[PDB]
Amino acid sequence: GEIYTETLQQTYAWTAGTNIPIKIPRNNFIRKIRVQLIGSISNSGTAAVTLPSAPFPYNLVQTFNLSYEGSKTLYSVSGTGLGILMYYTTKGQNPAYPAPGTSVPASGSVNLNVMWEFDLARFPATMVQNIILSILTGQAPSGVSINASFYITITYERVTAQEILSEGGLGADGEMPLATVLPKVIEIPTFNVPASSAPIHVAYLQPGQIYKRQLVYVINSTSGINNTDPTEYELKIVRGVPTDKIKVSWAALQAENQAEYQVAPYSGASAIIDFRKYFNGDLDLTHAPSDSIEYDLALQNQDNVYSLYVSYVLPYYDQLAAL
Repeated sequence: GEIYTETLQQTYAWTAGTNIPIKIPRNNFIRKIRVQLIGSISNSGTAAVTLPSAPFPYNLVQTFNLSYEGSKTLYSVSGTGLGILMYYTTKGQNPAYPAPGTSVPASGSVNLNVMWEFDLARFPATMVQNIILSILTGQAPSGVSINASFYITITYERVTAQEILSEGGLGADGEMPLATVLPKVIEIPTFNVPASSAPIHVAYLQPGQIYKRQLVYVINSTSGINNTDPTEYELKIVRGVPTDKIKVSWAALQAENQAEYQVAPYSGASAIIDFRKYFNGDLDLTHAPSDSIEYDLALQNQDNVYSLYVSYVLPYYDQLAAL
């Protein structure tokens, strides 16, 4: 149907360590939600303050949680992970002011403008209840104060009953359209991954979803996300005859991202795995067994690993299989 965008009148002030539940209006089907943290950062001290390195300013939001009907989760990601995903998907153009390392003059301030977007495919919002975007804010960088608010912008699509019938109608339970694709973007951490020259097991991909791409970044206790500890990435099938599906160096992966996203790496410790580039289409594990596919890393130092999965699920997967 007709696609249009509008910005909610109600804004939400940024305060440290605060969980901000935002109700999303169900005016029509929703294709996406945009969040912009806009305002300023001030320094009332006597010396100029150098703002922190990456993942600032994205870590000014600790976590984003998008859910409906109380228990159904569309997104569960940190402000950092979603921000890095924005960096790549926007060819590094995503608004992220001020840049890491920016200086805030004594008795001065700098402009703040950070953006994040949630792709909801074409969510049948008019058919569900209580869509809530929860923003758990992060902490203020040392030596400064944050003076800003979150602006919410929604992209809708007016989907008529006629279009729905034309696209197969509703699914068996009559809850949503048959052709519904539900995003399932979840960030999963893995702490204390030991240094290794050969890739070691980080985690298994859970079945029940279709994997499109995986964003992986690593944190070093000294240099944070600005490190070059990862050297190799491996996606291996462990169930049955052990078989690697992906075995690449971090540099080669980042080179692939460069071509794909037309932008240099967010840092030496971040990379994206577009599964369709290694499988015929996306990695569909809807009915796959558990603990069958793992992703492994070779790290120069023992670090904490973060994996943000850009996946989706078909609520009526089976029915659609008919064709």
